[PDB]
Amino acid sequence: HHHWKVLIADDEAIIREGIRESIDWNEFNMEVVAEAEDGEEALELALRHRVDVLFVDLSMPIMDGLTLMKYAREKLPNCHMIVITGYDEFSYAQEAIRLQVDDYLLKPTDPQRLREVVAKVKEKLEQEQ
Repeated sequence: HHHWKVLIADDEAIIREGIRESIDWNEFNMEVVAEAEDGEEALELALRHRVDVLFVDLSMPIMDGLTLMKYAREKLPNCHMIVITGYDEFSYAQEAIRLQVDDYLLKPTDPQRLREVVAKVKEKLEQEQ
């Protein structure tokens, strides 16, 4: 049909570049249409592109990751959300459980773990179309 749109939101470029360049997003019928460095730009880019998949760092400047996911679950109610967390605030991901998160991503990440998360999301995405 058409590629599912992915947004990567993270306050460190080295993580956003690492995630985008780690997968053949095309193999999963996906494409990265946007990267964002703060939660405000991310919310705007998520609505601008009507993304289907959001990688979200729990910690973003200006507007933080949790606030972005509350907005994302409201304004893109079918979107699939993957939480990005460093080791030093893994605890905080529990606050996102109520927003229906598909998986949780420790950063930095290796490609086959990533491949696992992305293949899961593609499963759910196919389940509904």
